[PDB]
Amino acid sequence: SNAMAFIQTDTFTLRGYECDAFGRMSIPALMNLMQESANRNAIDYGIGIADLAQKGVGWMLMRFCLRIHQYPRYGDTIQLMTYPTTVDKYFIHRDFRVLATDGTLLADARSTWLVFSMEKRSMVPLPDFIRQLSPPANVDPLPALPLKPDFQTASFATAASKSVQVGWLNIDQNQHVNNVAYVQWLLEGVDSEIVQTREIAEIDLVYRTESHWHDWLSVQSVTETDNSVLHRISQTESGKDVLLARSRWR
Amino acid sequence: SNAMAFIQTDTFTLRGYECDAFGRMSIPALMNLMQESANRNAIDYGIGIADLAQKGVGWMLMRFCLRIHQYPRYGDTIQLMTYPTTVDKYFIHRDFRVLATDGTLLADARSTWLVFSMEKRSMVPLPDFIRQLSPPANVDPLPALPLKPDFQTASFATAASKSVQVGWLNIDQNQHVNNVAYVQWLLEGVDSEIVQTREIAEIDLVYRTESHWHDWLSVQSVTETDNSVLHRISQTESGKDVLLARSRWR
Ligand SMILES: [Cl-]
Ligand SMILES: [Cl-]
Repeated sequence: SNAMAFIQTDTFTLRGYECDAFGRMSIPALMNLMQESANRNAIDYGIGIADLAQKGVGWMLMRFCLRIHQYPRYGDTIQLMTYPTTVDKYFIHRDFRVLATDGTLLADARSTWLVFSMEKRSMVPLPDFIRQLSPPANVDPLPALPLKPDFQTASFATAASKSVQVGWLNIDQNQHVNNVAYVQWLLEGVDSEIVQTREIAEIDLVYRTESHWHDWLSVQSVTETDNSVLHRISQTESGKDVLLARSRWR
Repeated sequence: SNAMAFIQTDTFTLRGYECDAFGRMSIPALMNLMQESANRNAIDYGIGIADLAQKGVGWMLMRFCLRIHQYPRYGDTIQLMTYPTTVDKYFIHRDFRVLATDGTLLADARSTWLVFSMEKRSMVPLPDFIRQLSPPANVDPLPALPLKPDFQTASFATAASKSVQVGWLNIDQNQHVNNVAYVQWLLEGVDSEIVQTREIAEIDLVYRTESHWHDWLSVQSVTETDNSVLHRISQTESGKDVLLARSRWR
């Protein structure tokens, strides 16, 4: 009755508002589309958000690393593909590839997801009905994504904090803060000089604590190298980390 | 070589992130799509943003009133149509209609646009090549949109101000603040109680001053009636108005 494995593949024509002040596809727009394609793929596998919710569990995004080889532009048509590559005790690993009409690999992403128990309020082994899934054959998996990158430990002790509040518009239809909201805050926090003169080549994301509607957060960053920046978003009150990241610029 | 008139018509399948915390299509997403369809229509007419820029003039959105008869939801397919209805000395009037697969009119919008001279830095009579355009025959124009609504004059003297800053993400690929950014700020400013218990039936927008990257703005609102709110966004420094609006809720 259902196929054994699924490669989600979607064609999107870029809208004007999906492009930044330079005419390049914005990273939040891309990531939002990636999350949509990943959701459609999960549904085909019977591991969609609703499938999990109805068994009392939910997905959490832990790691996400997006590499932009070449930015598409207004009215370009792009092909977004996504699928699981491997499934282990606690994690599913999901790849994304974005192709130009050209065939050029415009962008790729790797991601790591865990399952949270709604009873236990904590990570649990992936239930059997998720362990059992077959990733698709005949795709070439992107390189491994380190679970705990070294920048996780970096100090932001002297980095100035900028305050932001979780708004209504940042809440998705699953009643959670959209993980893209954090990337938007992080991007707004980047030095004007860098924004005006460089583009992101890669953004590597480590998600820690969940935030809620109305939470106050602090956004920080530190120059790491001539073309890389580290970023931290944390709860202003508790001081708990919500997002840690590295951006590489070119 | 080109047709005499154009009805822009596009079919969009709603993505998850285009829906709010209640699963209803968000107004910013709809308005962004409307602006995209209006841009594609203008290009067919030879009055697109670039067409004007290359003659040293530009469009400004003055009035926009969106009525949502029924909110579409995730994965619904909607049909967005737009066209000019009339052209007069200074203004073009543009209608939008949004249809469900059903045929239901989900939403409509009316809008009024003027032409700004880049030499004069002020509104000018529409150039001949815009005056001459033929709106499409065989469409039923929505009711007239008052140029200067009475709420324009309302006092916000005692309404508390909330401070917001124009960010990089609010700048469009035409290097202007996206007019949707103001609606997002206005929406974030609405009483939590209202957001949690009502939906917008109509939002009526009057655009005044242009803002720029990094401008500080103040967001205010006042209860007008049991199901209506007035909103004001202004430049915190100069105190000049940027947006005045009425929302009706149901
Ligand atoms: Cl590292
Ligand atoms: Cl009025």
